[PDB]
Amino acid sequence: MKELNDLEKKYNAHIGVYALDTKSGKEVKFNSDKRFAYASTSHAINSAILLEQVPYNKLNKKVHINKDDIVAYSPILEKYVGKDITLKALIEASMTYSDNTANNKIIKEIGGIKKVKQRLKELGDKVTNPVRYEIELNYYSPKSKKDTSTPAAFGKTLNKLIANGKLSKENKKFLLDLMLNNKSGDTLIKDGVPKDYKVADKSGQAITYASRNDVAFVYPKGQSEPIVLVIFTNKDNKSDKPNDKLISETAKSVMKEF
Repeated sequence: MKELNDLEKKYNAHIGVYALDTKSGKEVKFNSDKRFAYASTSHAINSAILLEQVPYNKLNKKVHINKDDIVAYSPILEKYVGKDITLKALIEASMTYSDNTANNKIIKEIGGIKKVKQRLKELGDKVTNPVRYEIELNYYSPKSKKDTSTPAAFGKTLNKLIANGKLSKENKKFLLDLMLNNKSGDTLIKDGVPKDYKVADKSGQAITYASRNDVAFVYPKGQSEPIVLVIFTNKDNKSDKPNDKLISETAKSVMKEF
């Protein structure tokens, strides 16, 4: 982890890494028990929990969207005020466009923040701590645990929900294809891993402390089992700007371990 220490020194940043090859069980950890704001990488978790309870063939069920649901940065859902949207389109908006209104509506469908924390506990995750909806969950403070998790607890939860969970084959493919085709993560994990690798990711950026994250299921050439990879990073000052090359370079070093 001498390359990771050096990357912190090089980017003047803090890095939290958890990587699990689900084939061998091999793990690479660096500051894996340190808390970081997960930001919108949480959209992946909420989407998976809902998909555990709605069969693929029923993803056509619609939900009404009204003015009260709209929150900042909802490029798709702002067009749906007073209209109905299917659960499938909500999930696509939330993952592909990081639409915040879609994610909150998904949390509501699941039953609220309370029901999400319940399911995390059932999965054995007592670390991930959702308290707020979007976009307030992005107001991160080092002195608060609100909406934070550690790279290991978040990585183990993604593994249990998606890589080795109870989702059907269709739902799992559906979610993963959204993650594979998302362009917002191109400068992140996808930029650092080799060209033979498929990267299904969900990026995130909080409002404060240059909180820049990327979680992904990486598929090396020849392996069909994904390597779960969670990279959370932040800086020491509230208004610091993040450098994505930090995550691209982190993914590259970590991949050398597999």
